[PDB]
Amino acid sequence: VNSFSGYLKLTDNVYIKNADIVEEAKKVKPTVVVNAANVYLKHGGGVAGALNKATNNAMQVESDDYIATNGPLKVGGSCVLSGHNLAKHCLHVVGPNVNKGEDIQLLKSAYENFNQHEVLLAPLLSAGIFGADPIHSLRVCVDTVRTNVYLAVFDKNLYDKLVSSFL
Ligand SMILES: CC(C)(O)[C@@H]1[C@H]2CCCC[C@H]2CN1c1ncnc2[nH]ccc12
Repeated sequence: VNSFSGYLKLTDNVYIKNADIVEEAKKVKPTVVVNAANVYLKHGGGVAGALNKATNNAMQVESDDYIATNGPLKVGGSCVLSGHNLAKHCLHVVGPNVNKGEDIQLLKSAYENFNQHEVLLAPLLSAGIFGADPIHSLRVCVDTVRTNVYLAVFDKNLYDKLVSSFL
């Protein structure tokens, strides 16, 4: 039993809700919140900018030190950093950006990072400003993640389309 509330069950391990991941995180304080990051951990907009803003820029300050020490992430890769006031940990995951010419097959590699965590609150990777089809992202998520994932879909119209089209 966990404290996630109001989710629709899609599969044995995947759940979905029309909600802002930032608001879900503030309320639940999950062990892991996933950020839809880029390789530079530059949290400008979308999920990343919204999470970072909610931490009063502490996520960005921590991230800049991470990059100065370790260099950029790989597309498809991840790192675990603090969740600040929103969660115990933030798993920063980089899905491919099709606007940058990055390979969509890397979306599966990105979701594989979720399997290192028993329970996660997450957005659909590569959706929104990353330019990929959110329906496809949900399919890859369901077919790749085996741990328990709670997906927050910020756009209500998109949520309804995802549920109604889900096979
Ligand atoms: C596709 C996805 C991941 O569901 C959505 C999608 C909704 C409309 C705009 C573009 C995307 C933003 N993203 C978010 N998801 C959850 N929480 C969020 N907080 C702020 C942004 C945000």
